[PDB]
Amino acid sequence: VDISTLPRVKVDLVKPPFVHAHDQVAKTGPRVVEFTMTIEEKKLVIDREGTEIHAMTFNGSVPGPLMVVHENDYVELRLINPDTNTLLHNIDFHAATGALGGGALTQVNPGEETTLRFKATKPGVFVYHCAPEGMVPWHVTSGMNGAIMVLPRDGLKDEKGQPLTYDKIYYVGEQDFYVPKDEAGNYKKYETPGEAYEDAVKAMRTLTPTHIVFNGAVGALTGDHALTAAVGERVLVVHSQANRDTRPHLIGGHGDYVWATGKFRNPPDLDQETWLIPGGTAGAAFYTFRQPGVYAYVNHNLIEAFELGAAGHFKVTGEWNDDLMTSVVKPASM
Amino acid sequence: VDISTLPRVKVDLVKPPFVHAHDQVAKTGPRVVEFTMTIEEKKLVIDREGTEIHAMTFNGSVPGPLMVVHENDYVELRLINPDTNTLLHNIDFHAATGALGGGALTQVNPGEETTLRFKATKPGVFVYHCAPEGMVPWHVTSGMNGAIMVLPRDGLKDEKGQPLTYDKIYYVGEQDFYVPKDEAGNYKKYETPGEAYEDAVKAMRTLTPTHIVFNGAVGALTGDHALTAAVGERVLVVHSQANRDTRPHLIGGHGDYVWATGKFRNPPDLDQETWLIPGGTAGAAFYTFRQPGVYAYVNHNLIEAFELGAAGHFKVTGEWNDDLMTSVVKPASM
Amino acid sequence: VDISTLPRVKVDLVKPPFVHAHDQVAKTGPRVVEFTMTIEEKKLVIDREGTEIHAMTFNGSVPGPLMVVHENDYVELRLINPDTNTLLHNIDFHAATGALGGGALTQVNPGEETTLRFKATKPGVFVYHCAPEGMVPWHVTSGMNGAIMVLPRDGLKDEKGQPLTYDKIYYVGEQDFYVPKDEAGNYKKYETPGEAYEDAVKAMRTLTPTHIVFNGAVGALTGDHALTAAVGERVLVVHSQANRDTRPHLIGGHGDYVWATGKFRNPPDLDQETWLIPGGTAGAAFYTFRQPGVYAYVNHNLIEAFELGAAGHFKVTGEWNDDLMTSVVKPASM
Ligand SMILES: [Cu+2]
Ligand SMILES: [Cu+2]
Ligand SMILES: [Cu+2]
Ligand SMILES: [Cu+2]
Ligand SMILES: [Cu+2]
Ligand SMILES: [Cu+2]
Repeated sequence: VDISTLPRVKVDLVKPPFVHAHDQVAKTGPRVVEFTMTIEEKKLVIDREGTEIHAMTFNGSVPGPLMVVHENDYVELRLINPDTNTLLHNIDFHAATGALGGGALTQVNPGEETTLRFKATKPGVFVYHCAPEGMVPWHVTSGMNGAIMVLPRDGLKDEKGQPLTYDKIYYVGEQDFYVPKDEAGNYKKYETPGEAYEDAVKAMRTLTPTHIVFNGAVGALTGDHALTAAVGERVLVVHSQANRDTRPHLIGGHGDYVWATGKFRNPPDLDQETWLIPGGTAGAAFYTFRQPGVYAYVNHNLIEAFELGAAGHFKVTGEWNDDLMTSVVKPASM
Repeated sequence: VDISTLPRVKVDLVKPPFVHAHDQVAKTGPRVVEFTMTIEEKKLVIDREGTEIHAMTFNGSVPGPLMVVHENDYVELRLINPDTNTLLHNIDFHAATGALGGGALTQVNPGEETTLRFKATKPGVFVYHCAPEGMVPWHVTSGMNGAIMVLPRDGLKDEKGQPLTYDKIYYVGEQDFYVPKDEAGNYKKYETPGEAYEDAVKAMRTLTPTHIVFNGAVGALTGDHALTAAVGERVLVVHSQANRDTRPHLIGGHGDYVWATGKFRNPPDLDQETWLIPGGTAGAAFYTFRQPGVYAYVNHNLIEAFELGAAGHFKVTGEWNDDLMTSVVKPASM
Repeated sequence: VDISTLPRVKVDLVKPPFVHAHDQVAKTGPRVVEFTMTIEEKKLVIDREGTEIHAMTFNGSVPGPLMVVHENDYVELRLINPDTNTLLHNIDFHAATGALGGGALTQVNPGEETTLRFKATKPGVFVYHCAPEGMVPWHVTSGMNGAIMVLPRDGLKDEKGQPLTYDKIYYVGEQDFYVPKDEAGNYKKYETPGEAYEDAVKAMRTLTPTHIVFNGAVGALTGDHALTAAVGERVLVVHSQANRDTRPHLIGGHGDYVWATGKFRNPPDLDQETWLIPGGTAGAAFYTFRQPGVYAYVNHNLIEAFELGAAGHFKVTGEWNDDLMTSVVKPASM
């Protein structure tokens, strides 16, 4: 059909791990969904030690925000590169078909903008990331990636084809950083993004991240920023990793229904303890909480989680179920 | 129902790779299954060179023993930390719901014990491991992990929903160790577990294991301890990795039915050469032997297998099938 | 039945990424398919810098050629080790049952040959590789691996059991190399394969490839050797990795139907952005091109792709579809 005849809806994006307001089941016919993202290069402190990198962001955050549309909507993205930035950027949507995901059509120097439209023909959660020719892993591993969820028009379904409706959704972007080191192993600092390049490449080529974080920093999803839920609530956790494999796990829970590689035409895997999200992929896990208290949500390479940063928390409110679990004899000396 | 009205059965655990006696199809209604594990910190020699680490074990073995119950049984574990040990330990069951898998309820100092009960609500093979707050990867990568199998009450089923019955079951626990090195690359020794900590963390943070072994040591599942079978026997191999991805493969065989991420409500993948078990997961492969002789069972990163230790053997007895394979012309010079 | 009564067909293999002529749906009954491979040890230049390794090849190429048969055909391979070579070699087919995949029956010194027959009882794409006892990862990571496709006799099927017919097929073999370094980090050279051994083992034991390439070298599948297709063509890309995990991704496309672990009795995963092929496995992705232009086909660890070599291109001819994607506002300063 003629795209100009479709409804347009403008979305203002929100900061991860929260997600902009949407409807699981499409209440309108196909639409052009308009999004705007402003690229921001900024200093970010990524650990408790104060280590500070030059981050390359969509909309100021690592990860970039979660976009949400329905299958066969059109995504229309205005991408702005303000003149306060120093580098060339673009955007590649794994949800899109053609022109390197959009990257070939969206190359913006500082002081430029562009508008891309694509049809979201396949349902699922998908990575998007910057990918400037010759510079691709540097931008992605500087934080310049996020995700897009393309919901089926009739919402999510279980392995039997019956509805799965979430009460809450969170987006966990997992970021591998490669902070270059001096000779004894200390992390380095730079005034601008551009004198860092060869040593960034050298650091990346070790294939050994120095930091692996959720929402841009060690401990970002803890304390006053812990994820929350109530006993009995159905929660969808979308998880992306644009460059490197991860293996999410909810400590004390499960993934009741998981699309590990993120594509909703496939039946979900049931009852997962842990699931492999390959680098370059978004996945999604659905869980109904059954117990209150603190949960850790981790990459279950536990070194990556508890030493390098890939760990967050849920604080869950509600009633304790002694049938599911109980201390029979509390720790004591006999 | 009232748990006190259920039958109780006590199980004495056996050493991996063997598995305690059980029934595939449940011959009773739901039960409380009582298990006892005694934590043992001990020196273990892990390679042919004589490299010796301070291992942290459940029941004296790396991995800890395989527990077997049925879906909707209750697992009641008495966990004992004798005063001959030096560290704080606990236990986290990926099969369980709530309180960090049990870890929040089972913190035992040396000289203490505790009893935990949980309902095994989801069928599958699952990791369990120690997880003391602040110290988690150190304990797991010191060997303090095992697995639990929660069988469906009506046993295993194929991709069509028909019964799959095994004749033999083995449990292969795969362990990544991170032995710290001096400056030239030699492995270090320690008198106690506790002066090793910072260098253990430094060694872990390389994300490069020094050793990756089955059943606690290089070559443990070979020679007089090779796994065995007969042509025509149906064998289930449960394989866990509590911290790091693996990719099991039976050299000269297949996984006829594989639950790579271990959860029996999902149909198995058929005819696998190799399967990815993500770190933090147990998986299970079912194979009917069709040829006699030696098989290697490996992590098919062949460096991890043949250089770092992740390789064992089967010795299979029976008749050779020349229809399946034959040497037409034996190696010779013409 | 009596094998001597079956038809025999001789196949002359072709160089990857091309595939020898075959039929998707079997036009004959089961056959003995005769293949001949000549081992060649040779110097190969693997990067733009001129780094040169002693490669160990089947039929002169890295990867070795793709063999194609149908389920329940017999593969009869004449393996020749000319006296111009220096090492012992053999072959292990993950498609085969017994004798370590054939490796136990095919050990050929220089100046020897052998003929192996096996029944291809399981449909799928499978790795084959050399595996001489005591030396296995050295040979595999020197390039001595390829793949075999065992088609169902009635061809490929979708998730609903309907036919999937490809117009073109390519075989992408992905190779992790571990070039040893001097003390500052320079790559080394050797006159013969055999003085390299301990340092090859040391380099492998880092688990950090120095190079990860498609078709044997950085940029091999680009320029005049880019893969090609037309808009509307159905393409099967078979991808193997004999030693190490990979995560293929078609930049600007998808895997419409993917057998990530390569076994055709399983329904394919639909609409994949990226898929995990575990080390020791072959996988296959089916895609119908919908847009023209350049695509990159990568391992989506983008460091592995764009820094270490795991990237190739498609050049696709045809009409552009502005409904699927369009630049609304080309990059400009306002
Ligand atoms: Cu960028
Ligand atoms: Cu990408
Ligand atoms: Cu412990
Ligand atoms: Cu865990
Ligand atoms: Cu060889
Ligand atoms: Cu193999």
